Amino acid sequence: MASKGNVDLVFLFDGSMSLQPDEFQKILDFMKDVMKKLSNTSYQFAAVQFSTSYKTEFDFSDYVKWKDPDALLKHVKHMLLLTNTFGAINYVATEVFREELGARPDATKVLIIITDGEATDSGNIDAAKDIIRYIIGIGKHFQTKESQETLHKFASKPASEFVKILDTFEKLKDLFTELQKKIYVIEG
Repeated sequence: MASKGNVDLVFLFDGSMSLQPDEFQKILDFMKDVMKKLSNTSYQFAAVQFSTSYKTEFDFSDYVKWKDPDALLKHVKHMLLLTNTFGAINYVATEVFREELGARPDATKVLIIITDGEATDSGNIDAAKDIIRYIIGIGKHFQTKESQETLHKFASKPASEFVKILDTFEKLKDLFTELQKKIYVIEG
């Protein structure tokens, strides 16, 4: 079912050159908020910073072990490169979503992509077709309709649900609240 309690939430969060320190700190804050509020074993979190490259900040096992976002995020070094969303999605799909790294099979396979930038790679994401690509398009490069439309290709379906155009990092708090409202029903 959807509301099976168990959730593997991968934050595939962008730290491209496009993001500036404060903005990126708000990206951190957002993840940190979810993690704080949902500090329980039901919700396993992982976070992959990405740009040109993908960078596992921490995995499900790490979360399970430490259960503190501030600790878990200590690894964050802002990369400031391109935005290889597709390669990072494939990486996540194959490498991050593993039992050995703490991905319980019965967990809801949630991949929350946080990006202000279009997918500079645009290779494939078939590897992740079954994984829930939730995507937050910050209205910097997703200000443009043409750019927004790309999100709906990356995202899981219905894209209407899974894509959130987010005019500014400022609204991460509002978005967070909305996501909590929904995710509450998944936790039950």
